Amino acid sequence: ALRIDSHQHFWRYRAADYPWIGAGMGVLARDYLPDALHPLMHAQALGASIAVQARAGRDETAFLLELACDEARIAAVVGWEDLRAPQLAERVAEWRGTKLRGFRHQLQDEADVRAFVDDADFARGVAWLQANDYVYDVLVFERQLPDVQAFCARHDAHWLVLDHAGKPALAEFDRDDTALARWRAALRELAALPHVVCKLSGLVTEADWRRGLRASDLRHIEQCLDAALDAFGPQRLMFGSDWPVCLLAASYDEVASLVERWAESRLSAAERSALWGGTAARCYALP
Ligand SMILES: [Zn+2]
Ligand SMILES: [Zn+2]
Ligand SMILES: [Zn+2]
Ligand SMILES: [Zn+2]
Repeated sequence: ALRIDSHQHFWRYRAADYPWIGAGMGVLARDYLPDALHPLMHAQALGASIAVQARAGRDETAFLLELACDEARIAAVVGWEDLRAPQLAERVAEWRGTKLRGFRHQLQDEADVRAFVDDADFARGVAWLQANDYVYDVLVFERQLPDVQAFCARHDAHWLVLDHAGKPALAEFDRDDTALARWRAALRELAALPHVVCKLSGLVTEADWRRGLRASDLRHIEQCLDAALDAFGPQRLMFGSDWPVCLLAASYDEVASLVERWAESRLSAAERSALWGGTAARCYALP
């Protein structure tokens, strides 16, 4: 039974190359490389991780695959390509033989997510990915979930992974008594598709981390974990740390422990084994 952190990032920091790292995120404005990640996974008895593109550009893919090439603690890479380019097939061929297992576009930052995913060229690209057993990670804000519903139903030839449980507006749960229900309804609509699975990661950072995580935030996160479990089922949940991004809000140990405590309560031993690497292993085709 593999134990896998299914979602983390690496980078040599350069401000202009990571526009999403902005004011007040000083902790991220430095290098994070596999050597810093190792002890963190060691403490959680995690054996290997999956490195996910942290910026747009083929060079990010090159970078991650270089880090990964001969490092056993990196089991796969989720890269970046322009999926709308007709040259997509020839460019991906450059990564043949490698640990590349999937792709991700930062849909959340698009101005018209729905127009973007429904685009005929992008659609053609995602269809090619699926025809070739590449996973596609879906990264959207909670409000954008209905915008990708038709896109996820359409692309059903291979696994789609919903990143960060679709980012519930955790900071709003006490101001907005519709926030949890709205997201749960959309989550359920996606989870009804058998080829879509869910990453349980990136939750601490949807809370109001600038003020500091509080006990109420942890309770809301458990409500989201419970809703994810109900909608997806225990065999379609995948742990990820979202390190180093999670450091805005919590330590790696804190991120794993809150999932661990929740899992000991809700899941059987075999289901925990799925959560902690079994599901990532089968969906990303890990050895
Ligand atoms: Zn070790
Ligand atoms: Zn190599
Ligand atoms: Zn296939
Ligand atoms: Zn991430």
